Amino acid sequence: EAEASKFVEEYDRTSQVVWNEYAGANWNYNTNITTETSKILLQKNMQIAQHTLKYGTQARKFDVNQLQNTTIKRIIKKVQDLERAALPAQELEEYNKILLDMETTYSVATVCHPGSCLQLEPDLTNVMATSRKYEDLLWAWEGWRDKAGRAILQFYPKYVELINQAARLNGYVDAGDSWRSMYETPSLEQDLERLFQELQPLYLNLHAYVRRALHRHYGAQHINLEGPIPAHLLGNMWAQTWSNIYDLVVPFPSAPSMDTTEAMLKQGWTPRRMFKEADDFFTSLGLLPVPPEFWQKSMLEKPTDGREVVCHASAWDFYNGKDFRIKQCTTVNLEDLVVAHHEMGHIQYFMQYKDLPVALREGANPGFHEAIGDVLALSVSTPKHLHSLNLLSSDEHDINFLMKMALDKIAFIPFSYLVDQWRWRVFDGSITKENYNQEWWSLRLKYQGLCPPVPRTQGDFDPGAKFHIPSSVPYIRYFVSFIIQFQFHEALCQAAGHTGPLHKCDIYQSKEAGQRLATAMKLGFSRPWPEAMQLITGQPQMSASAMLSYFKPLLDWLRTENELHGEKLGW
Ligand SMILES: *[C@@H]1O[C@H](CO[C@@H]2O[C@@H](C)[C@@H](O)[C@@H](O)[C@@H]2O)[C@@H](O[C@@H]2O[C@H](CO)[C@@H](O[C@@H]3O[C@H](CO)[C@@H](O)[C@H](O)[C@@H]3O)[C@H](O)[C@H]2NC(C)=O)[C@H](O)[C@H]1NC(C)=O
Ligand SMILES: C[C@H](N[C@H](C(=O)O)[C@@H]1CCCN1C(=O)c1ccc(N)cc1)C(=O)N1CCC[C@H]1C(=O)O
Ligand SMILES: *[C@@H]1O[C@H](CO)[C@@H](O)[C@H](O)[C@H]1NC(C)=O
Ligand SMILES: [Cl-]
Ligand SMILES: [Cl-]
Ligand SMILES: [Zn+2]
Repeated sequence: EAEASKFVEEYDRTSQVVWNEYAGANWNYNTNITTETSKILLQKNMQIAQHTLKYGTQARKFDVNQLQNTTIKRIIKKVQDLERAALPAQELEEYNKILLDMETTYSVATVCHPGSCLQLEPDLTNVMATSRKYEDLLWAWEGWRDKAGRAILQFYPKYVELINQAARLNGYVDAGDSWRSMYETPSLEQDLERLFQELQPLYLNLHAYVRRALHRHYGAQHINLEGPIPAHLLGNMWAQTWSNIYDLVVPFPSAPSMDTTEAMLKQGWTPRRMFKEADDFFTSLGLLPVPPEFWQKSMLEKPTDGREVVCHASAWDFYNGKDFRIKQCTTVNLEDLVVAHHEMGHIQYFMQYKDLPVALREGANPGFHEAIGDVLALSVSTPKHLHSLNLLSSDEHDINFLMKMALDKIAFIPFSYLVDQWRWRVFDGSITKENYNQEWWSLRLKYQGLCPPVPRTQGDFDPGAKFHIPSSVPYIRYFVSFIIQFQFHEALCQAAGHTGPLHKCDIYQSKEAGQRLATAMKLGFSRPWPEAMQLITGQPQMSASAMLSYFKPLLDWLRTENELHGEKLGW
């Protein structure tokens, strides 16, 4: 038992050093993709793998059955998983090279007129957000898939084989089993199934109403009122959030809405301003400010020196309890303001659990890490708070704001659900490289009710064109996040003494809400996630009832509206 204590202590001190070095090299590559940063990264990969092997080998000689202290038990059990460092050295090197090649391919892909070349951020993002011409949206949508997704296909089978091989060498049946294990919830699949089924009323009614509005704008010949919606018309490259087509679907055009983009730009907002407001919200709650070093080291806008960066927004823990950063190619708009909050939530979790042993430095489950920033950003998005930031100035405005929120939060529920339904079946072998793309579109249809605007061909690998796929980042966390963040907003709003509809709550400055969040985050991964759930919400389960309560007046409005139009929900 004393041997077990000393071992975790040695694991902890040596992990800080090694993960700090790795984090450094990974940072330098992400913020400066060059031959040399690649090389140093791949080298630090071998270094952290040697550490993992050394300590993971030692960890496995402990019979944790026979260990009394439950924290030591749990750390040791976690270190017995070597992840990719279980692979023989040749496969390990090939695996790391595959990952690097996939990320790089995604992050440097461009789509060119025969003409100039557009990058995903900001050019193609802005095309999907703002264009209202079917054929220009199609060009951006198809081009991105031709350039990024097809180019990832040559790597993916070998990725799958190596990640699964690592999984099995750690005791899992395949990589998807390994990922699901991180929730420590054996009823996960069924729990999330029932959660998704509870949001079906709202999603199908939202889907039908947006479909009708698309029919009105793009014409009856391009929208089948009883079919799936074409995937390039929702204002976003993956149709994962639909809030960029608010203009087409406004419930009450009579209550005109403020152009928040123009307002930000006109009022001189910058990426730094955006992050300072998120920092403000957190300290308003009496949560932690980000350190001075955060502001000197983060990369908050896309470099202008022609350097290739990984633009995709991400939060960075350097594992030393002091160095925390964000790397985002921030655009000045409300969409990225929300992303800035998102990322700031991941910084706040890193700062909150910085005194735990590094093995327990994660969220209660990955969903909790994604949820923190979003919970704040729900209050940021209210008319009350946007008014205060000078970005906005009735029942009508109310239903409009709920519509604006539903286009982001409700629409992403089936997307966030489907991504790992597909990858779990890739990992378990029931989808092969012969039908990657066809099974992806069957789930796109089945869960989101979307169809590809152009028939896909052999050689297409559309999943490759979404960041988390080449980057090998689990996605079910986002589904868990979207459910639980409403539970957290509901409990925080109650802690804050809010009364009346949940959607009017704004927890800004609430020290009561902050303390609930802080005590949960301070747990890191030290206990099963139900305890952190119970600390925030007073009960231990995930539940869609808070999200349903938030959207209830919109659900009533959508049913009245869709009923009077005779919509046939579904496809
Ligand atoms: C099981 O073991 C855990 C972990 O033990 C800690 O790490 C081991 C590897 C050894 O190095 C131990 O010496 C070491 O304590 C025990 O958890 C620890 O318990 C103490 C309370 O005794 C916690 O200390 C607190 O720290 C806060 C904030 O810094 C102070 O304000 C408090 O007033 C208090 O002193 C410590 O956080 C906690 N550590 C973790 C990471 O959980 C655990 O108590 C033990 N269980 C049994 C069965 O005794
Ligand atoms: C832009 C956002 N970016 C991700 C993210 O912040 O989740 C980035 C990349 C992968 C994970 N991530 C991190 O920064 C991270 C760092 C440490 C963690 N412990 C957890 C995450 C995102 O993809 N998102 C946000 C919501 C939807 C999803 C998406 O855009 O597809
Ligand atoms: C970018 O990478 C090169 C190659 O490793 C390095 O020499 C240089 O200092 C880095 N420059 C920037 C912009 O950080
Ligand atoms: Cl797609
Ligand atoms: Cl996950
Ligand atoms: Zn996140």
